[PDB]
Amino acid sequence: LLSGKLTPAQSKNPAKNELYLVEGDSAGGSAKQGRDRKFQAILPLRGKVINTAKAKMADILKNEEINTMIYTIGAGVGADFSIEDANYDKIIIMTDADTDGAHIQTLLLTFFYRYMRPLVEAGHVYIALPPLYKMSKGKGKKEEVAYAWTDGELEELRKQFGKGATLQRYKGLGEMNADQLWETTMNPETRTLIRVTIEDLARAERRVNVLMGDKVEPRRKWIEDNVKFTLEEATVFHMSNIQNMSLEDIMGERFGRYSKYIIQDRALPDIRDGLKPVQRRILYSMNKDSNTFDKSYRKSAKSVGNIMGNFHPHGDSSIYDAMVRMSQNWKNREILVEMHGNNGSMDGDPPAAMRYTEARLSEIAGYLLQDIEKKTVPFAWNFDDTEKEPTVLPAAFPNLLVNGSTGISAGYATDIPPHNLAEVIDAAVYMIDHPTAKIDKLMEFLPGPDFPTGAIIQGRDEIKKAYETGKGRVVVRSKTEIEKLKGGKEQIVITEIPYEINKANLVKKIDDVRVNNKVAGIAEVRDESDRDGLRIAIELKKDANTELVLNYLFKYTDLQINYNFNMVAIDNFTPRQVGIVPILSSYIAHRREVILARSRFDKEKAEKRLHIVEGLIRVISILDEVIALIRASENKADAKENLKVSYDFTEEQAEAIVTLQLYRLTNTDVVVLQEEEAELREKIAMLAAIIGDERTMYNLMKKELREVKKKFATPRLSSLEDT
Amino acid sequence: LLSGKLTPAQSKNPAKNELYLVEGDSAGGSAKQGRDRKFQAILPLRGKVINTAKAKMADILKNEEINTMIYTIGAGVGADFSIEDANYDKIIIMTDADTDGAHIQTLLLTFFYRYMRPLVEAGHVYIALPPLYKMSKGKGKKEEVAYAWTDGELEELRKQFGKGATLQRYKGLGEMNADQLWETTMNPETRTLIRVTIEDLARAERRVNVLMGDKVEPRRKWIEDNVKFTLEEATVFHMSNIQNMSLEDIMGERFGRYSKYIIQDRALPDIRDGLKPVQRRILYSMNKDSNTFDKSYRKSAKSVGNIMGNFHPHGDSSIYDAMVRMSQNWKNREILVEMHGNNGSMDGDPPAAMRYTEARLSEIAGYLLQDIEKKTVPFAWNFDDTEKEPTVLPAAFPNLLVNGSTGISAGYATDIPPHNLAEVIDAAVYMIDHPTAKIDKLMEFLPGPDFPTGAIIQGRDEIKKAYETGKGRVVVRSKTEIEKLKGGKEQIVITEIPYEINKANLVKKIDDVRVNNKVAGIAEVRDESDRDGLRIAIELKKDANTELVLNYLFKYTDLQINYNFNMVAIDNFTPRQVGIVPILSSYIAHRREVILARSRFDKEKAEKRLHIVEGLIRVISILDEVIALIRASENKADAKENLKVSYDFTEEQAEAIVTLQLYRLTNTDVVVLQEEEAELREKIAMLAAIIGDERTMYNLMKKELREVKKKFATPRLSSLEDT
DNA sequence: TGTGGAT
DNA sequence: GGTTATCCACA
DNA sequence: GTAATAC
DNA sequence: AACCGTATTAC
Ligand SMILES: Nc1nc(-n2cc(C(=O)O)c(=O)c3cc(F)c(N4CC(O)C4)c(Cl)c32)c(F)cc1F
Ligand SMILES: Nc1nc(-n2cc(C(=O)O)c(=O)c3cc(F)c(N4CC(O)C4)c(Cl)c32)c(F)cc1F
Ligand SMILES: [Cl-]
Ligand SMILES: [Cl-]
Ligand SMILES: [K+]
Ligand SMILES: [K+]
Ligand SMILES: [K+]
Ligand SMILES: [K+]
Ligand SMILES: [K+]
Ligand SMILES: [K+]
Ligand SMILES: [K+]
Ligand SMILES: [K+]
Ligand SMILES: [Mg+2]
Ligand SMILES: [Mg+2]
Ligand SMILES: [Mg+2]
Ligand SMILES: [Mg+2]
Repeated sequence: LLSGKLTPAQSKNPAKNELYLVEGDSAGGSAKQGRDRKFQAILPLRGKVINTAKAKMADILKNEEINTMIYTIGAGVGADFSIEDANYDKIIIMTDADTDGAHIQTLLLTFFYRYMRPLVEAGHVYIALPPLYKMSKGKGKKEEVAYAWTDGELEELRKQFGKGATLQRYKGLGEMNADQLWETTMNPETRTLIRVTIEDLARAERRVNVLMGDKVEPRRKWIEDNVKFTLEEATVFHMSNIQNMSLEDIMGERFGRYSKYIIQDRALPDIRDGLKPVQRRILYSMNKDSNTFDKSYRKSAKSVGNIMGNFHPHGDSSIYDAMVRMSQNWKNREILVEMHGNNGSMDGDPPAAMRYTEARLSEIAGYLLQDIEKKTVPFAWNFDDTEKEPTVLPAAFPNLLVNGSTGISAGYATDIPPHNLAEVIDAAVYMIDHPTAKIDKLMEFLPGPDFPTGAIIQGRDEIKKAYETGKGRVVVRSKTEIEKLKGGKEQIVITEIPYEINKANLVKKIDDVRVNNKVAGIAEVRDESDRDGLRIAIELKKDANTELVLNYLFKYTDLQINYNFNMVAIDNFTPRQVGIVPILSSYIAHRREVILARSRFDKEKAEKRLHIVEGLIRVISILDEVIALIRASENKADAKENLKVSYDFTEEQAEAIVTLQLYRLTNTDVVVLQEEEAELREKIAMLAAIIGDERTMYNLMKKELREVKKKFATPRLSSLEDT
Repeated sequence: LLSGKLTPAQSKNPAKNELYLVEGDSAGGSAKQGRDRKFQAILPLRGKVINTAKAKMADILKNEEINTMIYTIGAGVGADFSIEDANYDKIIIMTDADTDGAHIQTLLLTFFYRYMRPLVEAGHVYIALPPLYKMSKGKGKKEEVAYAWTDGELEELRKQFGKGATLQRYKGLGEMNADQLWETTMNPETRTLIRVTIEDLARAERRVNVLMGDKVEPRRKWIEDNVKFTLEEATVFHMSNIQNMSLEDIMGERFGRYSKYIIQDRALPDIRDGLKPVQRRILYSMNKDSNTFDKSYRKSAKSVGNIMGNFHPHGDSSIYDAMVRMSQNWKNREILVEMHGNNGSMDGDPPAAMRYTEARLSEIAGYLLQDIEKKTVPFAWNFDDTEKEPTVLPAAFPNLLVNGSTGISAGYATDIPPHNLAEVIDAAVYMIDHPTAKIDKLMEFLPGPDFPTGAIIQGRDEIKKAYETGKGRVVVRSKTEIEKLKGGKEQIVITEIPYEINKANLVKKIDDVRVNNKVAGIAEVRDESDRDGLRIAIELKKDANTELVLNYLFKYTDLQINYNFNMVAIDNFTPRQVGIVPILSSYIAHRREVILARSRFDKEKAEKRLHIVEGLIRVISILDEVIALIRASENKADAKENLKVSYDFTEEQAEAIVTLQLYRLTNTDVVVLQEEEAELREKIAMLAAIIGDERTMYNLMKKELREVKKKFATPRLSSLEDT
């Protein structure tokens, strides 16, 4: 039992019986509770189903998921498939109406297309369509509720019953009671299915192969040609009852949805702040709840739950793991999260679960969020429109290069290594002064990656290649040294190992060399590392060739590796392969937007204030007259009107005056107000200049970047060699 | 298979090596990272370890946990045990410094006492002792590393720089980095151990048996005699270095701590609101965050995380399960939580995890929390003194009987069944009017339990026994009926089953009767239930004695069971076996406290306001003088002083006047103020009367209880017979 | 054997 | 997301 | 055969 | 709390 368990129908009836294939055991539960057991069976699917186009045939029939699905249908597969031996008249695929749901449908259809074709062409495979929306009228036991799949139906409901009704946007099947699920999706009389058909065998074949086959480039090409990254889509105005659709159209619509989503909004970083959406949300949410470096740590489970509740509609598993990674300093050059407890190690042993650990933002993460409160960055509504979230962070340092990013999307992947903050900033500052700067010059400031794990990087020519094209291959090699021993014996001591390499497996792989005697002369392998340093010790036998051994180990173990740059990121909504120049130029452009926006915000504040202060200065000279005036008025409105009519204060000033507390009349110091007036006028001038002159703005940009480097700069860790 | 895995020391050295036995794999991780691997081994323990006194040797060595612990020490067990074959000189037990930690230590010591005695008396078992406190990582720029085990040591640390920098209270090992853990508790040079010794074999034997043996009554007696339920404790001035302690004293100190905690603060309900701490926290936290019945549902994971982060220092597993239970209407007579999604069923299939579901408080749960904002109920500080939490809820209905409670503590257990709200309130109302009311009379209003699952309760005489003494045994029997069929055949149709019985297992157990043919004449068993009703059908064969079958099924399946009342609850911090009379009288006494407290609160508001209004009325008559006065003052303080000195306003009035907005000086309408003054005086009179006359107060109490009954009353579900 | 808050 | 253990009391 | 967000 | 599967890309 690696596969979900079948809950059968009460009877045997191939004419009528239906097999529901449900996304996840939990919804499988609800389905089992909500069904009509006389003729409806339930088989839950455990997450993502094997790609039957990519994988072998051997392996496909080692997949318990598949075998229990074959068995259950009771008609074998492929070669011998007999439709008259089927146990159900209908196979209904029921997933969340979200992207990952779309992906599962895709994966299943390419199973049935490739191994149970007669079933598909006989019109016996369907997609169940859960509702997207629920409208609720009153409260308590006077609730009242209806459902809607399109935006047009939803608009029709706003009349039907409105005048204070509210709306739930379903994010999955997991938010539905079994009776809700029956009424909308499982009841023959009221459900809405789509019947999958094959209109053209040729077009369907080609369509399945391009989207699901092991060849990446056709699929990428397809994505570039079909998905509009820049735009929105509009949902299929579903027809109540059955609706036919071609396998071709389904596969295209579904895979398109999924591709786009996991490109834009999962696996690939934004070119400006170098964050994936999950990471952005972790930081924003934590920041918003004041979980910052200067304040107490806060239980990880709390942070995670708020992230999941307010921003990120996905498993806690994913969120926590991401948050953990941001805290591991052997993975990030500048950690964005501090976390008390067991957050793993280089040995790759599992971190404590969120119930154990506690966490806060690091100091430098502060700087990613700097000036977010000042309308510096575009915000969007979250999934249930309760709350706005940033689409990108201000990013007062260029985090994409500094911490890098690895990911795997559809049609694209990324591997950007980390860099030294100070070097990166030196580069950015040069580029601010020299927009057309080329790679050779930039590489005087930014010579290459700087891994948190240190070690030796070799391959100047390929570093340059990578910085030009986004791709290159470099060599990363462990830092070693020899120690003499009693007996006329040596030992090799490793003190730094290559990025992304699991220490405990490295040590094991090395000891396999000894055990199998692949190279002569290894006495014993011992991991001697501790909380104060990395130290692997390879004790050699008496007079064995130290250099023969060390060379063998570099060659045939991960004591030395190749790192491959594949620098891909999201620029204007679309994925893009990019070198240093696009990266740095995008960052600069972004900081420009931030600073301008910041300065417009701060200037409006100072303006509004100065206008008040100008009025208060006047008031003082006529204080008694103003009191008499207010006293002689009828009410708040009347008083303001008289202040305007009689002394030409503005509405804004009049409001300020009239809302002053009585005790203010004691303090009547004009010069302190005049000093404030002065400093405001100065402040507005500085800010106006920035808005009004690109050079002034860019000089500020550079000033701030240097302040950051000054504060956070650290020595390089990885040494660079040329060959 | 099932037990934690040993991470060994680099070398073999029985003279020096140490085996750390660690509470949980996660802390096992930290320990493994923090240790000095040359001589320190690590074996994690997975939660609670088998009680080697209660369970009998055989099952004890089918316990993988124990076998891998025997194996690891390498000296066999029992009478074989050879100390010179041990692999370590020291066996160090390292748990959280919390109650469940204490419990683990207990369980382990009774293993080593009973099966490895020479090891204990050779002074080779130890307890690890992690710190309770830390003087802030958020204390400027850190450089603080300051830890403390007692309150006295903590007071000594308060004389460190930053004159008011902060304190972390460690709740477990999970909040410590591996280097923190080394420095405080694993490093020979700086750790503080307790060395376990046997000072008196006889006293130790007796002490272990009473606390750990299968006999409950000696243990209860021990608890009654030793645990001070109404007191605080005080820790040992621990000695830097080793400190010796007798097995006897350790077992007593540790088990005492655990017993007390799981009696008062885990498994047993409070007699007034009928809640366990976890349940109270769920409701308080959810209410505080406005997650109420009239507002939209909110992701379960979010709720849980906030509960865990602010109030309840225990696993999410426990919290969520408790929250789920509060939503299942076949477990609670009046559900306190509404939950969208798969929250289980009577078939006992597993609920969806908190990442799937969403939830809010039910309408009636509102009434448990009613007037919490009004200082009606004692609050305590939470574990990290950031926030106060209620020790009991106001409880505007008598939830203990209405929903009941089942639990298992140490020395005590509880089983209180649910009751019909209307009946319960009728009883309470009678008792308000008739304090000395006896059971016979009360049972005219409250005749017995009312299970949410319905069915038939038999045994009036035992119900009465239970209502007098707190114990009784009743019979709960499924609701059945016969249906005639075609071939001169009958079938038994069950429509309601007994409380706490899993339907799907019942159906299975019944079908096993058929399959094994234990009794003749069963044709087929069919669960025909659906989301609209429960319906099991037992089709009988032609001429089989349907009464012989039905009787066999009542006897030998859970189609009929015995329910045992064991009504135990917490009254003045101590556990107490109680009938209806203590229960109802405690509730009434509680509502009295609430209403008095409520009325004192509301009256203080009205008082403070009336005093303000009296002052404002005066001001108007002397408005010009008051302005001149303020104008002639120096500052806010000075103005108030002059208002007091010159016009005998109070501080409270003076503050109000001086903080008025200028536009208030328009108004000279005394009438509207006078009407408010009038209403306030009236309101205070009503409230004063309640505080000042028991009768008035109790009539209110009764009024409110009737309002509640009127609103929430539901027909009885369980029918009552006498057997 | 199995209830429900705990590890 | 299911599977697998223990504690505790009481029939 | 492995990285990291997802189911 | 560990153990167990999958998708997606590029060496
Ligand atoms: N039943 C279902 N489980 C999963 N699922 C979720 C995991 C997670 O949230 O981190 C996970 O780590 C995980 C590991 C597994 F090994 C795994 N396996 C299927 C078993 O046969 C092995 C599955 Cl399935 C896993 C799912 F995403 C959806 C499910 F319905
Ligand atoms: N490794 C550890 N696990 C647990 N633990 C925790 C559970 C929970 O928080 O809900 C749980 O449901 C659970 C079930 C188990 F079956 C179980 N088993 C021990 C295995 O051999 C089977 C264990 Cl251990 C369990 C622990 F509380 C502490 C741990 F270190
Ligand atoms: Cl087609
Ligand atoms: Cl002793
Ligand atoms: K068949
Ligand atoms: K850590
Ligand atoms: K190599
Ligand atoms: K003011
Ligand atoms: K539900
Ligand atoms: K029975
Ligand atoms: K005012
Ligand atoms: K007026
Ligand atoms: Mg989903
Ligand atoms: Mg996982
Ligand atoms: Mg603990
Ligand atoms: Mg569990």
